[PDB]
Amino acid sequence: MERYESLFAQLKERKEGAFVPFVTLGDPGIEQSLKIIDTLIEAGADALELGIPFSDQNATLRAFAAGVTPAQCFEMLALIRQKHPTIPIGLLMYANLVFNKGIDEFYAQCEKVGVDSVLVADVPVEESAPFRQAALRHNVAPIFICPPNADDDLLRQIASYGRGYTYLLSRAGVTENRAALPLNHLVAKLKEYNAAPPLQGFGISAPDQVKAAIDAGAAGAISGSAIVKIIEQHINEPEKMLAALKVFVQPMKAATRS
Repeated sequence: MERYESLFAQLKERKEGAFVPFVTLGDPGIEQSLKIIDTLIEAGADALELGIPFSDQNATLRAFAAGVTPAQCFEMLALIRQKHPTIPIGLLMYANLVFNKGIDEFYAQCEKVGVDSVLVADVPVEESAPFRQAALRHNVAPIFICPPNADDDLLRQIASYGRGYTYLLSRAGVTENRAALPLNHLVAKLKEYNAAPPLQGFGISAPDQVKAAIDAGAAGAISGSAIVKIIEQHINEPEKMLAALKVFVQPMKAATRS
């Protein structure tokens, strides 16, 4: 019962970084989204970063209310867990949905469907207590974003608070008084303070970029835009969309090996 931990030990032993693709659950549809995720895994994904969309009695237009509901998202999440029992599953989201459902209740449902971690992107690390507590109470790993221009205090806070993995923001992600430092420095400090293994994210869409992150010491990499662009390119060709996704994922994953 430590999916990230188990995963990172297996990867390290094999001298490999982790490739973590990101997709928004339900895009472009529920059935196709599940197939997209299976193809990602079959192609070499070590863990998943899944976005959970949110936007809210009396209807108006089908296009207004349009969207996959949060209940449908957890349902999906449970099927994914059922088909792939050991793959680390992490959610990426904003707080409103968490606030909507209720803090404790939201993490309680993450634990029921087998979600391993949660990154509420818009929550400052200083105002994270209610989220951390809910996370640990339901055996979910609370995730924090480490900015590349973080001072030593923030690095320490993130190191003692995070579990599972630390989300390391690339230099391209910033923007502004303290300069954005090189990945190598941050990786070294995080290790120094015993932070959870770092996964780098933002702007990483090519094999050479993934290789550079792992050579700099990152435990892995995350990528989203390239997958979004592939979906849109074959939005009308579902099967062709899958083949094209497998073609993108293999080189990215290969680049994590040495």
